[PDB]
Amino acid sequence: DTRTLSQQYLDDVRSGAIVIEGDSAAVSELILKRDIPIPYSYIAQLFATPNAFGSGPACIICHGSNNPTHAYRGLNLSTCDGLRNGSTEQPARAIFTPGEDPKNAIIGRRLRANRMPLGIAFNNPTDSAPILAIKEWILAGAPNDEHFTKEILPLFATDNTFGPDTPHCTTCHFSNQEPPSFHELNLTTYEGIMLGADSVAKGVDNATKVIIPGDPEASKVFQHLTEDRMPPGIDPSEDRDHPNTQILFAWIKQGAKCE
Amino acid sequence: DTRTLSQQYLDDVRSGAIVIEGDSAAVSELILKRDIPIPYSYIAQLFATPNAFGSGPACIICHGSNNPTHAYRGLNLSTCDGLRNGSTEQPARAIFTPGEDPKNAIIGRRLRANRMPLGIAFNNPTDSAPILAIKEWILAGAPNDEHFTKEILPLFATDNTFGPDTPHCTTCHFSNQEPPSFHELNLTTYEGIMLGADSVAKGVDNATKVIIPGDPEASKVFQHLTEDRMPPGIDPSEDRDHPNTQILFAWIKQGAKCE
Amino acid sequence: RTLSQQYLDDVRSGAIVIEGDSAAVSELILKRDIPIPYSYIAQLFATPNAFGSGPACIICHGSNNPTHAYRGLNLSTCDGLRNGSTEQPARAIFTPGEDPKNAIIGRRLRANRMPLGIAFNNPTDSAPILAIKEWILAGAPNDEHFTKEILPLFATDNTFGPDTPHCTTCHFSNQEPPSFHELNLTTYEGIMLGADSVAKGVDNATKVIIPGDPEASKVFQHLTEDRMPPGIDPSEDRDHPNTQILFAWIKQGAKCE
Ligand code: HEC
Ligand code: HEC
Ligand code: HEC
Ligand code: HEC
Ligand code: HEC
Ligand code: HEC
Ligand SMILES: [Cu+2]
Repeated sequence: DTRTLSQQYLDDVRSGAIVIEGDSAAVSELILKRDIPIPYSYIAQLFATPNAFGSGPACIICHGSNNPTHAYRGLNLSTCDGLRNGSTEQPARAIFTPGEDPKNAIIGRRLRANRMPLGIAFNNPTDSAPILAIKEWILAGAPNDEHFTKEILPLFATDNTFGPDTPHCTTCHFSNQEPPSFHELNLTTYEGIMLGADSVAKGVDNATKVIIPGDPEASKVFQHLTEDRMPPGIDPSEDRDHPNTQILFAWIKQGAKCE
Repeated sequence: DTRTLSQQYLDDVRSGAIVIEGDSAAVSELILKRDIPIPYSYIAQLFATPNAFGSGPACIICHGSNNPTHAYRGLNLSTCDGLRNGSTEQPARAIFTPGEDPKNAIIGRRLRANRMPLGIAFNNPTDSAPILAIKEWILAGAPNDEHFTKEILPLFATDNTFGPDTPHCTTCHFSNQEPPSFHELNLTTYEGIMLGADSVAKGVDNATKVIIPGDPEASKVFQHLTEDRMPPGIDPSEDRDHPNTQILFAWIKQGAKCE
Repeated sequence: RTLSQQYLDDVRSGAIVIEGDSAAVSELILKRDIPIPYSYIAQLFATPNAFGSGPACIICHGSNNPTHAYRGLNLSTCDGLRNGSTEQPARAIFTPGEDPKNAIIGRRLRANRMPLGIAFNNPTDSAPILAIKEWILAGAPNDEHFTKEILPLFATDNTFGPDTPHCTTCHFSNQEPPSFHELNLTTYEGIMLGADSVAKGVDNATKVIIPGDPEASKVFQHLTEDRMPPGIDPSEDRDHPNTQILFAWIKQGAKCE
């Protein structure tokens, strides 16, 4: 306001306006809430340092060029224009959009979204028959037909469908009750699937839909089935809301500026 | 005098001159004792990296500019001259002096000194009424009068004085013997407060004076009451003598050179 | 085929195998020979705990000036790395394009000083060590002098430092447990046979004594070389991913790109 950070701070401690709820309160209340500008120099350091978002190798080792024989997906995370360009190998695509919330863009999911069924190792195929079966079903408008009930619905209910020694989805997702069904997602019936997640904990018409008929690419189910969290092999129990993840998101929302 | 580092090393393992007590033996005995020059590049990396002096966000996020609307206190820790300039927002002040021991300068206190009462959260006011009373009392020459006995002395003995759900000072500071009273500081009486800390182990007057009559700014009591340890929210039990802190001090003592 | 293409082909083949937390590095970075950029390597020597607990390498090895850097060794620059130690006795710490596993840089990162746990403030030139060095120089014979004066050094407590166990505590047979690296130091034949004799053939065994040459002898190396950074705890991972990436870079030519 022409007001200094210090002044807003001193006013905020009087007010009681700052609330400390968790280990990441410094980041949450003083950095994100105050919209402090994030320098690209810090962002560069995140992609270059190991364990920057949770245990594993530095992103730039495997994604350090727009050459597809030196870097996976022709994705260059080591430069500001590279980040903005995204994957250059066909099918080429951006991994976020400057100025927009990246939480559910490709970069957001790769940092925060555990592959399903939870715990499955990255060396299991993401193009397997069951996955492609679901992809096609979603494409066909995700109908509730004979075919679905017979050939698709049991994929969520059978052990070892997407890899050896893996539990059926409905082990963890079988009701809309807060525990024991995670995210209150119920994958036992057609209706449970199209209802989506968190319908009890949030609005029933603010429920997180997991199937988007006509669109496999935007379907949380298909995304979770096909996207390995980064860096590859990162354990599921690693914090999905790492402060560096949040500082990264802030930088993107601020324009992904090379300044 | 004229020996190489290696030569002094080989001499000292023979002498028994090198002594090992803690994980930081490498640092204390081989780096600090030999005044190995610290490169600014390393120092820069310390303020730019999360957890560099203990758990928390990187300094340069909150202190990355001399613009007080982009950086707390207009303090720029991200450049060498920025470090040398210190806080630029009024009241502007240096946080250290090149060539001088920074242990008890503002930079040293912010890294090593836990705010009191120990454990208190940073969203409590540092200018509250009790703090101003104590400050006033110190300004007036810290007399042992009626006002002190009635209005100041009990501030060290009452729960929740400096914030909600905080223990009274005399919980941990009530005698001059090493356990159970921390740093042998006794705040139950006037004489104990003016005697200070560390009176048995180094003193009784090689003791750390904690009240400097006439000068609240230099008084450890007032400092510990008003200064939050950095980064904000850092847990008190985090090492106060982190090797990176010591390396930082070394760099400052060596002239704070920009290479 | 591209990296992505070799990857997707490899997951279908069953070609990728996962054994440890460090699976990503071994199978996706080392096995596909992704080029390692010097900029990353630089950051390794400049960051504390990069290869395991301890100060950043460049603090102690940050110049070719021996009053500013141990051994006049500069790890902070690419030409510095290739140069190695400049203080007499000057020597390179690796050779570009060759596996550095057993070069000086490799031993200082992976080889715990022996006997395991001995502190770095113990002399690496003590009488027992010179005795062993001399015995190796003389061709490592199995004579009277060896049996009476050398062999017992490996079976006696507090030989190489105060409160240190006899070597044969951990090295007395050729099986993975209980004898580490299948090394048997109780007999002449055991010492000359070496390590890894079961896991490799008996004629692919890793020799730990190289007669005539102490500098190249694994026994003498372990007795005299402190793992870096000084004071690093022995139980620290000897196969740190950063160590492996470093080795990859060196093998790739140690390019200043
Ligand atoms: C080598 C072990 C890698 C490390 C280190 C990182 N990633 Fe990764 N990434 C890797 C693979 C094998 C793949 C899949 C390639 C394929 O063709 O299927 C990916 C993919 C991504 C993507 C998606 C790109 C797209 O166009 O959809 C992203 C956004 C991504 N990786 C990000 C990322 C991050 C943030 C990393 C550091 C935490 C990281 N990668 C490291 C292999 C490796
Ligand atoms: C227990 C080991 C589970 C198995 C088996 C499956 N899922 Fe899962 N899922 C689980 C948890 C703990 C979470 C929360 C997110 C996290 O990583 O902790 C999830 C989340 C999902 C979601 C997203 C819900 C949302 O609100 O966005 C989806 C769409 C999902 N899971 C789908 C899914 C599928 C298709 C499964 C069979 C392959 C499956 N889950 C199994 C725990 C577990
Ligand atoms: C945001 C979460 C911050 C982080 C990261 C760091 N600091 Fe900080 N600092 C922050 C605030 C809100 C304040 C108080 C402002 C006020 O008006 O009271 C401070 C204060 C300091 C100071 C004191 C400057 C002075 O003039 O007295 C110093 C020297 C300081 N901080 C240093 C510092 C260090 C070393 C950090 C990394 C360990 C660090 N800061 C991070 C907020 C935040
Ligand atoms: C127990 C939770 C404590 C409470 C209550 C108070 N203090 Fe404390 N103090 C405590 C410890 C463990 C230490 C050592 C430093 C550290 O953080 O580990 C201290 C130190 C001080 C000092 C410094 C003495 C010195 O040698 O510099 C002072 C001046 C001090 N404490 C003052 C103080 C005040 C004013 C308190 C009530 C508001 C108070 N302490 C409470 C532990 C505890
Ligand atoms: C100070 C605590 C040091 C740290 C940090 C690192 N090293 Fe070190 N190094 C140190 C000493 C005292 C010595 C012995 C010198 C002598 O005269 O005996 C060494 C030696 C080495 C060597 C050997 C060079 C040679 O000519 O044989 C190497 C290759 C080495 N150190 C590497 C190294 C690495 C990789 C480090 C970071 C993990 C590192 N050193 C840090 C002191 C210190
Ligand atoms: C138990 C505390 C041990 C004592 C006593 C000795 N060694 Fe050791 N050794 C031990 C381990 C766990 C290992 C694995 C590698 C590592 O650095 O941790 C080793 C290895 C060796 C080797 C290397 C063989 C190879 O790499 O192929 C040698 C040559 C060796 N040890 C020799 C040795 C000597 C001379 C000892 C007495 C001074 C000694 N060892 C004692 C565990 C233990
Ligand atoms: Cu305004």
